[PDB]
Amino acid sequence: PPGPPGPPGFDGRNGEKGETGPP
Amino acid sequence: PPGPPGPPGFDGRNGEKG
Amino acid sequence: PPGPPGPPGFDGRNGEKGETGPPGPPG
Repeated sequence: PPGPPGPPGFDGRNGEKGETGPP
Repeated sequence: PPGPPGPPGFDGRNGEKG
Repeated sequence: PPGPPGPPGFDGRNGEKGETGPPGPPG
């Protein structure tokens, strides 16, 4: 019989800080 | 037979606005 | 017997870099 579903994937890394605004 | 694939992870959260 | 579990799910992609902030107030 078919087995059960595989383990869930991991979520991706959070994107990196937005860049500073200019003066 | 081996089961179906695990579900995909979610894409990462976006970066905070500057 | 009923089969073993499936393969690991794929991982999500990296998140996008955030928005550049706006320019500062005049001096």
